[PDB]
Formats: sequence, structure tokens, C-alpha cells
Amino acid sequence: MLVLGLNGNFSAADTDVVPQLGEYFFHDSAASLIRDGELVAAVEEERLNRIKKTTKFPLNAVRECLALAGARPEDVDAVGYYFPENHIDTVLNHLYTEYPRAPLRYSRELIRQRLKEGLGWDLPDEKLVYVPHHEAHAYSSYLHSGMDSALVLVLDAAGELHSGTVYRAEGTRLEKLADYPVPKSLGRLYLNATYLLGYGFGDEYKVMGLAPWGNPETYRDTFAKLYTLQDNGEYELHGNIMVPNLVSPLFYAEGFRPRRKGEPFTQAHRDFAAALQETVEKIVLHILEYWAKTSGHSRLCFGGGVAHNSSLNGLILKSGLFDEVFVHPASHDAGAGEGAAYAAAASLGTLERPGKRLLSASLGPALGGREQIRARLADWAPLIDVEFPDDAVETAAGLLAEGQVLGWAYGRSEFGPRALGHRSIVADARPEENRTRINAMVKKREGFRPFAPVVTAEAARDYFDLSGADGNHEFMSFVVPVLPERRTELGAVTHVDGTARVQVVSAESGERFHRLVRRFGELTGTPVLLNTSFNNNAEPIVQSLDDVVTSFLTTDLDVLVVEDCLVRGKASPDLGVLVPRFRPVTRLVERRTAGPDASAGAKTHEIHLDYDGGPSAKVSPELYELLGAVDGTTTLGDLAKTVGGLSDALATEVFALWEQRFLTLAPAGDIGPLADDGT
Amino acid sequence: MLVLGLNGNFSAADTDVVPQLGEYFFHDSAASLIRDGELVAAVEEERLNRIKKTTKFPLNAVRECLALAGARPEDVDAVGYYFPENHIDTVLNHLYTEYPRAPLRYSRELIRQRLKEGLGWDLPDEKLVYVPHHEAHAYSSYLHSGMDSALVLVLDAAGELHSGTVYRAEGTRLEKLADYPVPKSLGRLYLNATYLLGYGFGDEYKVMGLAPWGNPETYRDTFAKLYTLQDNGEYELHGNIMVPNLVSPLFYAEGFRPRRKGEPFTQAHRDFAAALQETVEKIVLHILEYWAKTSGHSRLCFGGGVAHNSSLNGLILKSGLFDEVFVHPASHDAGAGEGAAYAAAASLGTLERPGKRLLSASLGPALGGREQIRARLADWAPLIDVEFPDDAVETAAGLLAEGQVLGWAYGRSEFGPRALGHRSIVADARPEENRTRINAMVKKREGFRPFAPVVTAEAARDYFDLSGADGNHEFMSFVVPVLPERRTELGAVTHVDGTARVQVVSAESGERFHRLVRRFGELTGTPVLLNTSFNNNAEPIVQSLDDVVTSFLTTDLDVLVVEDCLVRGKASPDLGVLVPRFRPVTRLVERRTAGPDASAGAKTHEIHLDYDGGPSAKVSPELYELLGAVDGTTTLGDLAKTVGGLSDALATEVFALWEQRFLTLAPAGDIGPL
Ligand SMILES: NC(=O)OP(=O)(O)OC[C@H]1O[C@@H](n2cnc3c(N)ncnc32)[C@H](O)[C@@H]1O
Ligand SMILES: NC(=O)OP(=O)(O)OC[C@H]1O[C@@H](n2cnc3c(N)ncnc32)[C@H](O)[C@@H]1O
Ligand SMILES: [Cl-]
Ligand SMILES: [Fe+3]
Ligand SMILES: [Fe+3]
Repeated sequence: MLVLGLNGNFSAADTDVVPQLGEYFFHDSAASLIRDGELVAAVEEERLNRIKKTTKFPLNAVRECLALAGARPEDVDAVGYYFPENHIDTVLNHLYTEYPRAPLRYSRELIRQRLKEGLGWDLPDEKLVYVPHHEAHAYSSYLHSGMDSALVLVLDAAGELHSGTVYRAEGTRLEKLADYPVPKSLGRLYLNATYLLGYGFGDEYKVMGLAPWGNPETYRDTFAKLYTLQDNGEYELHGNIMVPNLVSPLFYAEGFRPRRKGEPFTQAHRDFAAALQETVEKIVLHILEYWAKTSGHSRLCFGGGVAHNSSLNGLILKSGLFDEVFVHPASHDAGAGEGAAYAAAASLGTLERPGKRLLSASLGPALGGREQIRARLADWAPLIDVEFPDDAVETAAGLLAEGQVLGWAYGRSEFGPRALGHRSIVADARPEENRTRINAMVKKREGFRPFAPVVTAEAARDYFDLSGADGNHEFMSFVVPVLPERRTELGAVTHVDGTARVQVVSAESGERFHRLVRRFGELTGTPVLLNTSFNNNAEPIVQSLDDVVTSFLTTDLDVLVVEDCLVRGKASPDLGVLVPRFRPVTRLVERRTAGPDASAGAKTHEIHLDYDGGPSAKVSPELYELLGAVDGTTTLGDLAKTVGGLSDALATEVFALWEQRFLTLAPAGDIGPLADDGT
Repeated sequence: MLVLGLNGNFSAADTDVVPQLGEYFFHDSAASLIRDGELVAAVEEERLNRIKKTTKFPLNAVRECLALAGARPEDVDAVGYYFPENHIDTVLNHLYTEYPRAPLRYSRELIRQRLKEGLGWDLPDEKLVYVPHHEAHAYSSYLHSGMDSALVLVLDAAGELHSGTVYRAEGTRLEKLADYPVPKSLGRLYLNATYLLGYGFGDEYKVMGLAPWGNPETYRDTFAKLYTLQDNGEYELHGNIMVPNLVSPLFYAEGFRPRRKGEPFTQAHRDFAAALQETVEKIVLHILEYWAKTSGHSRLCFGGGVAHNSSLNGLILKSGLFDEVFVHPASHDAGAGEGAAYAAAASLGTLERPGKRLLSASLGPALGGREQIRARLADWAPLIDVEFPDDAVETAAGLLAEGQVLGWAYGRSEFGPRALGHRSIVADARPEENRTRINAMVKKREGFRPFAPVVTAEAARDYFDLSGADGNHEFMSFVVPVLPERRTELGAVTHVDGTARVQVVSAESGERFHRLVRRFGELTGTPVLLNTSFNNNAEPIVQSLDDVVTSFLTTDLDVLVVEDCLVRGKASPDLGVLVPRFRPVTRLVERRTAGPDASAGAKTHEIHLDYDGGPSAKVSPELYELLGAVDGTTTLGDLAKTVGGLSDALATEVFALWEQRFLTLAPAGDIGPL
């Protein structure tokens, strides 16, 4: 029983179905593959087209999943899509009325066209199954829990009918107990508020990170005017007719000032985050207190995008409402993509389910075999120095004990937003200094952002308070207090309220990463490391060896450990050997605007990425002339010859474009097809 | 007592308050000036910045109104703005949360900044008055009616609180009788439906013109699912939670396929428009049947943007529900700007009002004095031939009788969307082939579109069925039946259903235009002309002399009559003497996207206008190089020398960009102050 689960919109690599298609129109595209009831492969398209939370059709994700499964497209028994057909087609139809030049192609025709043109795959109509959105979420969260029965709660921003749903799950059977309508979305509430802080879609985790720095008393009475808790676990959100934002009109009327780009976070801003987080917590605990008592159940699965609020999950864990709580690594729409595969199989006979609780999210493409990796690392010679230690974990453990910050790339990439030791950046977890050192310098993000610890299963309870229930910690789903007697010891991974988004690694969840942290513990007396995602501020988590090396070379990391090779950056790297390549969304433009006196203004030049929210950057006339000749094969050095050579000024200008990922820059050729490692 | 009325957003000429500010965020910007109760000047900003239904701050309109009144900024006693302060600021606040780079400037600071930087006018806080939106519509529509008591209905997309409001008016006082919430908007319903016919904001009256070609029965039962009439003049619209469009999900579920831009209008499209138009008529007449008998009024003023639905007005006229009906020429938000002035005046003293029913919309800037018009037409000599007939009206009537299609430009431009004899295109109303060609060749628009007649007041009842109530026909507010025995004769202006959006012109409403129509009637026996607005498909109604000549030369008009000068295009027009200028929104781009094997794709060049909805067009490599050197003073002939002479292909390529208004082309100099 081999079933593809699909989520996201339908745009091609280089264009969107409607020009500048909204980034909120079916985001976090992904593909999942199940076989005989198990999740055999899953990867978000963002890892492959390098567009954070992309909406584009997950064609690459499908190709990669089929390769990991050793399947042809025609081997696939069914395809599940994470919304009902009439709902997606109604939304598409609405986009088409707003863009009258777009041809009338609805989801079924588009899915078949993308697979046909992309994979030579001729999908028969009977193999495509469309699925209720909250059902998809519920299957994904509950079926990987290892539980045989559970209360299931789903809370997200937009199901077709509901923003919230409560189920009773038993075996492979879901029974809806309650629902909440779309305008009551707590995910929409959170996003609406997030905009008042100078942030936008995808920044919710930043707002959650900020909230402990604020006082929830300041705006508590203001938020009280936006919701009311009611009997039987009901609530209302109080809308308005003025703007599509629940929160902005009232806060404007009380003098709140939305944060501007590049501005600092005032105490008003910090307190707003704190009150927003406490609001969503109170409503969800209101829901769960009622449905715990009413259903009688002791086990909870929590899905939907809202279940990436690990602070909320920590409060659910400590509430004492449940004995067990499970949360999936990909609880946002990529998880509904997986769930849709299971719902498609259920629609076509009895449902085969996973045999055990999910412990590892290592499910995307691997980096490649040792032969092809070495070969490719050699293409990078003009830029890096490679060692081959005897025990790369031992060497890495010592280097971390020495105080270095490591890139750590091994095996199959993580499904969902957290890095868990397959595409990670790791450092010593004890010195506070590592916080501003990694935030400001190497990862280039805001300072209030705390860092997440990874600890061995054996030492977990010597450092963290996991009480209140038995939650799953392999995926950093839960924020838990750090025990007071360990707070100062864990100076880098302890938030202001003494809490931490802990990963608990085991020989089961990740043998190599468990070995690393254990071995570090023996060397140091503290088996806890800092673990943050391996990417800079302009890209999602790195996927390929090339992505890994590129990201190493464009951040200030000390050493990179990638499949037992120890990589360092040469003294002066020769950028001239790299071959520049446009991304599918790269645009290069010379512009003239209207001058005063109604002349043609003077030429300016820019590069940008053509998707909604895509970045943009000025380029010098000289780099514009160089980039216009990019052919995909000639090296940067050789292209620069046409403008007098790759001078230090040009190389610096190119490097800064590289850091923002406007172009692909890598040695000639590729690493070739990913080899059969025999697993 | 001198009061300025304002409406629109606050964007400058070249930038918008937020980048790509949506075209619906405070559109139809305009300024109005009232002195001693009388509307002395009014013009929409679109006529001056040449962006249809523009949202930009009406800076040029304010300056032009002050000049027409002979007033200085410091003379203005008050300024009214057509929405409450908190409402417009809440919307601005929302846009700022979506665009965190934009600084937190709200409407009071923005309005005073635009006036100070734009006019040198430091406006004190106490002179700025914000006004309820439907109250502003109501004042405008009622105070110009000539009536001393009336029922006043306002229907539009949305005021700050309501989609519709019903008032009692007596003397100068408005008292509210009823209101309808924002989700019940009939304006929003009609605009939602308009999006299904491949159209957008501003196109509603095209859908209106399509409706008589459709059968209203096909989708009647479908539309019946989106509204319910209730007792005592109430009604409800049934929304949905999938998409922000009331209409599209239901019609999708029944297999409706929204027309694509540049595809024909199928019979299902036509039937869709006909059922839509019937639906809104049913609901409005339901509202008005209740409130006429309840309020006791025999007279009705109807305003708000929905009052530009001339078909609806004609059914209100024939309904027998009222003895009299008045509709203002500018019932959309420009008219709300004017009403904001009256409300501002009322809050700062007693309220002076118009002495008479408004008969003329000729309220914008004029074309200029006779000598500056003659001198400026001389500057255009390399492209035009000019005659100076003894009696231009006499000559024009004869040319019309010989089958010529005339541009007609005189005096002050029309306020509101209809051309009424000051910026008009006119032709013989009799041959049906005139509608076919003027649609295809001159206005360059869809063949289904009807044409509106102008008739003399003395012959109106010989041709049209005006009966029922007494409505005002000076501004083409009402669709009326053409008399059956005249439908054959009026081949070009009788719509498929036998109706016509008539302008009845009189010596009092437009003396010169009336003389033209009367004289044409004397020559031919038919005192009726076709009268369409003087603009091509790429511009709003022409304003200045250079606008009129530009439009004449880039439309396929036979002859232009402008302030008694007879203008025709030269056999070979020398485009090289024209000085190209960028418009403030013109952008010139050389672009590369990704190509094969992740290469840089091949260069392309394009020109575009930088506003939401703005057009774009490809340009050749060599025109791109030419336009890159535009300095605003050098002629196109001199500019083309750098690229090796003004080729015949370059001139042709330039002419087509001129026709689409991507740049300004005009002889050196200008007409000077008017
Ligand atoms: N159907 C659909 O909309 O996709 P989805 O399941 O991925 O839900 C995303 C929603 O979860 C909310 N959300 C996401 N992350 C969140 C976080 N860390 N904290 C609070 N809310 C969050 C987010 O604001 C957004 O409203
Ligand atoms: N409300 C506001 O902000 O400005 P406003 O007074 O100018 O109203 C615009 C509204 O009039 C509606 N509208 C315009 N023309 C229309 C027509 N011919 N038929 C129906 N509705 C029309 C249009 O669809 C739109 O919903
Ligand atoms: Cl591994
Ligand atoms: Fe979801
Ligand atoms: Fe209005």
C-alpha cells in the first residue's frame, strides 16, 4: 500500500499560478510517502527550492520521496491531497476572478499536469483522493503517537470548515466530538497580533521567544475585550468590520505603536507578546479542561500549526489534565500532507498504521554515499580544507569541549521545522556568551532569541523538569523548566523564565547524535549541548552537501562535520572557481524611474527573487554586466574577465549576494544522483 | 464662507503611502470648493494626473479649484474630509502593520503635510473637519436637488459603519431613518459579481450595459440563494467563509466559468449580468417601497456609488413610488468629498445651501483663453491643420450631418463620470453602424457596449418615454425607454432592450451644446446625437488643451472642435517635434529571468506605469535606448539621433506607447496659466 500525500499550492519553479501569489495561499508545500502503514519518506519543498515556507508545487519533494522508496511514479497506489476538492477549487476560482489573465485550471488538472510534466507520471483520476483538512492533521498526529486511543485536538489557521476540531481516536478510527468555526482561529489571532510587532507569516516562533521578556499584566485587560470564555469549552473572538485583523483596531485606539522595520523592541512590544501568548494559552486550556473532563480521556494528541507553540505545549504538559501528550514533529500543513496519505488509504479499504511511536524525524533525502561525497568535497578544494578523523564523533566532541561551534550534517534531513542532529549547529551549552556569539555573529538574528538544548535520555531528568505528564521530547515539542540548581550551569540554553525547548536524544531516536552528546558529557561533566538549525537568516534548513558547504562558507562557524569529514574554510577562499547559476526565481533588472522635470531618472541596477515577500538588493553596474552573462557553466573568475577581473571589490559584492542566496554559487557540476547506501 | 471638500488617499504623485497601495483604498480622489453655499469648483484628480479613479491625494484638484474661485489657501474657512478620523486612521494603521517600513503618519499629519508641502498652506487643526461618510453623500445629493424636503437614500460599498443609509431631509437638516450593515452591501455584491465577468473595480457600469443582452431567468434561482427579502423593507445577504467574494463559490459549484481577460462574452456571461442587475433592482425597489410609504415622502434623492446604476434609476423612475427623483452627477466618492464641505460648514456655523437645482456639471478647469488656445494650437502645427469658422457650432452640425465623428471640447470639464457637452465625442445617432464602428474603431471597446443619446429639451418627449416620476435628465442619470416608433430611427443609441441613457439638454443646462443638437435637428429632422466621453481606452476624460489634442490624434476621430477652432490631423504628422516626458509613474526596465541550464535569460525591455493595476508594454532594444535619454526638453527627433535617426519603425513604436499613455508627448512649452 504505497500512498503519496500532497500539500501546498500548484505553482511551477519559475512562476506562480497567479503572479505574486500570496505566501499564505497553501504554504509549507511538502510530499510524504507511506508504505505498509509506515512513513518511509517526507520532505518539505522549502528544503529543495530554498524558499522558506514555500507555496510552490512540491514536485522535487515527490521526486526525492520516490527515490528514497525505490519506487517508480507508477508504483504509487493513491495520492491524497490535504483539502477537499471543492474547497481548493473554490479558492483557486477566487484567485482566477482577481487575475482574469490566469487560465481556468483547477486542482485536479493542475496536480496531473505537474506530475505528468515533472515525472512523466500519468495519474489516473481514481488514484487522487481529496481529504478533509482537519482529518489529515488528526491522522498524522494520532497515528504516530503509539497510542491506541486518545483525545485528539487540532488547532490551525484555516481548515475548510473549522479552525479547531476535537476527536476521539481509537485504533484507526477518528470520531469528531466538537468543532470551532474559521473566524475563531487562534492561529489567525496569533498571526494578526504578530504583525503589530514588525513581523509577518512564519515569525510566530519569534513572538513566542519574545514573550517571556514581557509582563502579561500590561495588556491583559485589552486582550480581554477580544475574547470571552463561555460554557462547555466554548469561546468567542470579537471581530470588526474595519480591517482583516482582529487585533489592530483596538490596539490602535489605545495608542499602541506597531514596531517598524529595524526598530528595537520596546517594553510595550515585549509586554504585548507576553499578553498575546497568555491569551492563547488561556483559551486552549479552557478548551482542553472541558474536553478532558467530558471525554474522560487521559491521553492527548495535539496537532495543527498552533501545536508548534512549544510554550503552550509545556503548559498543557504541566496542567495535569492528561497522563500522556504526543505532538508530531511536523504539526503544520506539511503534517496535514502526510495525514492526507493515510486518509486516502482509509478511503480505499482498511487502514495500515505505524506500529510504534515516532522517534526520529530524519526522513528527507540523505547527503550521499562516502565515495560521491569525497569526490564533491574535492570539487570544493579551492575553498576548504578537509580532514578525515578516525572517529569523527570523538574529534567533534573534543572540539566542542574546546569551545568551538560546529556544523553537523549527517544522513537524512529532518521533517518539520526543528533541527535534531541531522542538519544542526551545535555548541557547548554552558557559557551564556555562546548566546550573543551565535545569535548576532554566525546566525545574524535578534538577541532575545534563546537557544534549545539537547540532552541524553539518561541525564534528562538531572537537568530538566519533565513532570506533569509523559510527553514526547524527541522533537523539542515541549518547553519545560530547567531545574533551578542547573540554571547557572546551563547559561546558553536557559530562558529568562528558566525554561528550555529541550530535545531528549536516545540511542533509539538518533544513535550518532546521542553518542556525540553522551561523549561530550563524559569529557565535560554536562551531557547537554546547544542545538540550533543549520541555516543562515536567508534560507531554510540546509538540505544537500552543496547547501551544507555553502552555508558553512557564508556563516562564521568554526568547523563543519559532514558525514565524518571535518571541513574548515581556507585562509583565502578562491571564489573565482565557483560557477554562478540563477535560481528559478532570480531576476536581474536595470531600472529607470521618473526624474524631476519629467526626465528619465538615472539607471539603477538590482537583483531580486520573484516570489511574494522575496528579497531584493542593489548591484553595481559592473556586477550587473557580469551577472547578465551568467550561463550556468562558466566560472565566476572567467565571467569577471569581461569586466577586468575578479577584483577584491567585486568578490566582496558577490559574496554578500551569496550570503543572501540571490544566486547559486558552487563548483562545476553536481554530486550526481544520490547513491543507494543500502538502507 | 469658503469651504474645501476632500476625498481620497494621501499618496504623492510618484510614490504611494504604502508600495503598490491597492486601487480601492480611497479611490476617485477629488476636491470641491463651496462658497456662500454654492458649488463653485470641482474636479476629480484622475483628470489631472491621468490615472483613472486614482487614489492619490488630490493636490492638483485643490490648486485648480482655488484658481477657479480666485481664492488663496489662506482664504479657506474649513476643510471637510469624507470619512471619520478614527476610521481612516484605523485603516492606515492596518496598512502599516502589513508594511513595517512605512512610518506611522496618520491622516491629520498626512493631510496637513500634503497641503503645506504642495501649496505652502499650513492648515490649523481646528479648520480640519472629519465627516460621517453617508452624511457627506446625503448632503451632496440632497442639497443640489432643489427640494426642500425629501427621502434621501445612500447606497455604496461601505461607509465607516453602514453599507446603506436612509435619511429624512427638510430645510438643511438630515435626520437618519434607517441603515443597513456593511456585510449587506449591494455595492460590494455588484462588484463581487463584476469580478466574474473578467472585470475589475470601475467596470460595474460595463456589466450594467451587458445585462440587457442576457436572459435574467437562467441564474435567477441561483441568485435567489444569495439574498432574502424580509418584511418591513428589510433584507439579508448570505455570505460564505471560503473566500472574500459573496458570489463566486455558489456560481463555481454550478459550473460557471469566469471570463478571461480578452475572451468574448458567452451567453452564460450575458445571462449572469442580467440576473445580477435584476437582483439589485429587486432589493433596492424593496427598500424603497417600504421607506416611501413609511416616511411619507413623495420626492427621493439617491446617492452613493450605486446611484450610478442608470438602469436601476430608470426602474425607480417607472416604479411610481415617487413623484420626483434627483441624482447628482458625481454620486460616487467625489460627491462624498463635496458633501464633506457642506458638513464642515454646518459644524462651524449655520449652513448655506444652493439656491437652485443643479443643472450643469461644467465645474472643472477650462481650456484657456482664446489667445493662449490659438498660440498653443500653433505649437502643434507640425501635426495639425486648424480652421477658424465664423460659426463653429453651425459648421459642426453640418459635419455631423455629413457623417463625421467629432471631438467636442469647450469650457469647464464635467464633474462626475458622464460627458455632457464639454469633453464629448459626438456623431449622428441614426445609423446602427455608427455604434458598431465607434465601439470598434474610435473608443476601441467591446461590441456589446451601448451609446447614450443627447436630445434637446424641446424634442425629448418626441423620442423618449420620460413618464412616471419627474427625474432629472441633465446628467444622464436615468435609463428610459426609447419610444417604439423611434427605435428604428435612433439606430446607434437604442440599446438591445429598447432603452437609452438619455441626456436632455436645454439652453439653461448647456447653452452651446443645446444649440448644436437643435441645429443638427433642423438640418436632418432628428434632434438627437450620440454622445460618448472624450477619452480613449487608456485614459479618463481629457482635461487640458494638450489632453484634447493628444486624444484627438491618438483616437480615430474625423475632426476636433475645441473652443471654436476646427482641428484636423496633418496628412503626415511630424512626431519628431514632440518632446517626450516621463509621467511621474513611468518606469523603464531591462529584465533577465532564469534561462536554460540555470543561465541568465535573454534580456527584455518593458515600460510600465507604477500603480496598482498599471499597464505595461514591451519595448524594442533601440527604443529602450532612446527613452533612456529622455530629458524632458529635447524633442524626439533630436533624441533619436543618438540611435541613428527617427526611423519609421521607431516613430510607429513611439506612437503606440503614446496611445497607451505610457509617456507624455507634446510640443515644446505649454499653454501657461489659464
Ligand atoms: N491550515 C493552516 O493554516 O496551516 P497550519 O496548520 O500550518 O497553521 C498555521 C497557523 O498556526 C499558527 N502558528 C504557527 N506556529 C505558531 C506558533 N509557533 N505559535 C502560535 N501560533 C502558531 C500560525 O499563526 C498560523 O495561523
Ligand atoms: N463605497 C465607496 O467606498 O465609494 P462609492 O460611493 O463610490 O461606492 C462604490 C461602490 O458603488 C458601486 N457601484 C458603482 N457603480 C455601480 C453600478 N453601475 N451598479 C451597481 N453598483 C455600482 C461599486 O461596485 C462599489 O461597490
Ligand atoms: Cl545519522
Ligand atoms: Fe492546517
Ligand atoms: Fe461612498
